[PDB]
Formats: sequence, C-alpha cells, structure tokens
Amino acid sequence: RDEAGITGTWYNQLGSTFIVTAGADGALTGTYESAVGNAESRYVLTGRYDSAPATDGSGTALGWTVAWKNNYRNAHSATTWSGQYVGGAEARINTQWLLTSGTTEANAWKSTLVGHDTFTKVK
Amino acid sequence: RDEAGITGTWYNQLGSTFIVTAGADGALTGTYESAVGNAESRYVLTGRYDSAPATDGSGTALGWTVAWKNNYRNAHSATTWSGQYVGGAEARINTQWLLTSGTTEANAWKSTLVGHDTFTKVK
Amino acid sequence: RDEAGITGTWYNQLGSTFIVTAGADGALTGTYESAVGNAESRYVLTGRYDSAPATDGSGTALGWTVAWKNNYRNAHSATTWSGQYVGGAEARINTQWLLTSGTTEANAWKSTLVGHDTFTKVK
Amino acid sequence: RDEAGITGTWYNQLGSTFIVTAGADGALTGTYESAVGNAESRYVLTGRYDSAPATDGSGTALGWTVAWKNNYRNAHSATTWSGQYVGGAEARINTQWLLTSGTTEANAWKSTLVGHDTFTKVK
Ligand SMILES: [Cu+2]
Ligand SMILES: [Cu+2]
Ligand SMILES: [Cu+2]
Ligand SMILES: [Cu+2]
Repeated sequence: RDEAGITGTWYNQLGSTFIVTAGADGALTGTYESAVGNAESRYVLTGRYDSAPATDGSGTALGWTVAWKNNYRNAHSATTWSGQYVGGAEARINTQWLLTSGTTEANAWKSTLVGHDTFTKVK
Repeated sequence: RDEAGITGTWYNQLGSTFIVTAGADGALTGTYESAVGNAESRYVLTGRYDSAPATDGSGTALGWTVAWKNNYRNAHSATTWSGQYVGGAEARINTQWLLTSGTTEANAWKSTLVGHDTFTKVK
Repeated sequence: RDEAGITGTWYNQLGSTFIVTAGADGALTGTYESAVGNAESRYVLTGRYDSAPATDGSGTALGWTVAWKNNYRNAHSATTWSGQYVGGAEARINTQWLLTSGTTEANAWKSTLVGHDTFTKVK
Repeated sequence: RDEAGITGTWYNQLGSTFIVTAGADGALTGTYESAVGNAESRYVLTGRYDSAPATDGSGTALGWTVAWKNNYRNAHSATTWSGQYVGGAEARINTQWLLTSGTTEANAWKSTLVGHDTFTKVK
C-alpha cells in the first residue's frame, strides 16, 4: 500500500495541479485544476486505486474522473485518467486520458480527445 | 439534468452490468460486474457527470473508474470509461475506456488496453 | 491468407467508403472517402496486414493511414485505423482510430481524436 | 514541406529505430525495428504525411503502420502511429499508437494496446 505515497499534491507537464487523498479501501478523492483548456479554478475529482499492489516491482494501477463543471464554468465534458503510480525518489503517476464532450449524435465521431500526462511531486 | 435518466442498472455488449446512482451535485457511485476478464462478482465504482448539460440536443458527458480489487480477486488494474449519456426511448451510454495494469518500468509500454462499450437499459 | 477476403470496397457506420487492394506481401493500398468532417472526394491510403494469420479462429491484424490532403482540401490532419479482419458470411473489419491534427506546441494537448469504426461489405 | 525534415533515421524513448523516406506527394515508406516486444530485425512500414502544412507554427500531421511479420517472426499484430512532426533544432515526431492483435471474437475486448512514442534524430 501506497496510500501515503499517492496522497498529496501532484503536478503535470502542462502545469496542472492534482490534489488527492487515497483511502485505505481504494478510494481517491480531491480536486484538479487545469492549466489549459475551458477551465478555471478547482474541480471535483473521484477515482479508485489498487490498495494491495503486486510486490514484484510493478506499479500501482489507478484512475480518476473530472467532470468540467464547477461554480465558474461548464465545459460540458469529462476527462478520465488511467495509469499507474511508481514510487521512489522520483515518484510519478504515468497516465493516458480520454476527454469526452457532450455532442449531438451527428457529431459523436469527434467527441473524444486522447492524450497522456505524467505527474510528479515537484514543479 | 439527467440524474433520474442515468441512475439505475445498465448492461453492455459483453453482458457486463453497471449499477449507478447519480447525485444532484455530479457524483456517480455504484458497482460494476464484468462478464469477461480477471473478475468476479461486484467491484466499487466512482465517477462524475455534467449535472447541467447543454439543451441543444447534445449528450451528457460522464466518466467512471473501477479498480479491479474486491474480496475475491485482485487483477492489479484499473479501467476508466469516458463517454456520454444519450436519453430517450432507447437511452444509451456510449463510452471509450482505458484499462491500465500495474507493470514494471520495462513493461510499461504494454500496460494499457483501449476499447469501447455501449450500455443500454435492456438485455 | 486473406488477400482475397480484404481486397474490395468496404463501408462503415458513418457511411464512409474504403476501397483497398491487399498485396501478397502484406501491403494495403487504395482510397478513402469520408462521409463526415473536413473532407471531400477520395484520399490516398496505405497500410499493412498480416499475410499469414493464425489458423485458430483469430482475426487478421491490419492498419492503414490517410493524410487529409487531396486536390480539393487540406485538413492538416491524419487518421490511422488499427484493427482486425474477421472473415465469413458477415465479414467485418473492426477498428479503433487516432486522428491527429497539426497544432502549435501550446495546443498539442488537444491535437488527437480517438474513435472506433466497423466496416462491412454491404450498405 | 517537410519532405527533407522527415526523411532519415529516428529513434524513440524505448530505443527503437524508425528509418523513413518522405515522398513529394505525401508518401512515407521505410523500415521499423522495435527494441521491445515480440519482434526482431526490420519490418516494412508505410504511411502518409501532410505535404503542405499550415505556415502558422503548427506541426505536420502524419501516420504510419507496421504489421509485425517479417522473415524471422510473426506476432499476428499491427501498430499504427498517429502524430505530428515538429521541426527545428530539436526536431521531433510526437505520436500516439494503437497495437491490435488478431484474436477470437471472445477475446476481441483485449485486442488493442495504446501508448505514446516520441522520436528524435539523436540517441
Ligand atoms: Cu461567482
Ligand atoms: Cu471469501
Ligand atoms: Cu479543382
Ligand atoms: Cu532465416
């Protein structure tokens, strides 16, 4: 268990800030603030992580969601990040994400962006 | 708001079952049971949805996570689904997902599966 | 070998038309015409397929690319489809695709769409 | 046009080697050698690029395919890379890829890996 390793404040290559608490039972709760896009201030996030990972050197699988509505803005979209926590001197969360926008059915083909974010504890 | 449209039991093309409650504030909570893979019985899920969607005919953006640990099994992996709810006689949730396994750093290149699930209220 | 099974005209769920020739050596060459997006008329495609698939009932892995420039339009983008051919009465090509647009480095995070197309020999 | 900027030998973060020729007309032809996976020696690749990119500082969209069959091995799979070329002192190709394996229909849900490769002209 990486409850203590995951809990805290993380930053990605875009300058976004992810603040998370890891529960003993697998929960992830916190706030996300994007440095880019149709976003301002903090948004709620929730997710899950493997609270009993393999002990063979593998990372810890996890994921979370942000719906891009808060008191300031509504971007009618949601991002999910799916990835793994890798602990140690230079801890990281390595993720791939899917960002779906609400669309009409005629536009659904162009609804979903894909990308990759790497989070560190410094910067 | 689609709190009432989303809340309930959904089934995908693989025969998996998704049971969700939508909160007024954007939360999604419930259980997932996969018909395939290294899985048995129910697993916790959490996620978020846009609680004030566009009124122009667009769908409602949402996402959720399952970490594949429960009292029965641990598949050292997490799936995130990112998609949209489309209401009406034949309501659907149309998703794309990312399934990340915990790996060593040598294996990280092969850590993540991608696919697509369509959920309906019947079958 | 599925050289004869793959070669010919295919249609997807959007009404796009894919015309391909499969070479003995693994090549795929042809034209694509999209029913959606910043596209008109035919565009060049090239790709590769497994010319000696497994004989255990598995599908035949393949992929191809279209750059969205022709004599009519330039959408400064490219799509790659990665998938498998499944032969038999109701033959199909089942794909997932990635559509990357040229962007500035500030915009690179929003450069790439993801989706899924299923091609059949009728419709 | 980036025919001269793209043509040549590129290396990714895994130590794989991509050797490509860019044609005046949008073609990409060459060989790929993976440092990882069920692969040995060189494999054929083909693809396409935007031969008349935007002049506003944007990158050049491109993609290519490798089917993992050569005279040595057959991994019954294909990878497609979709991305953009960014020119200048530290030129790069920034990609996302989809790796589909031939599967039975029961296994199709687990057929496709997703990841991201960054190619440079040194290392
Ligand atoms: Cu206010
Ligand atoms: Cu028990
Ligand atoms: Cu003309
Ligand atoms: Cu030999």
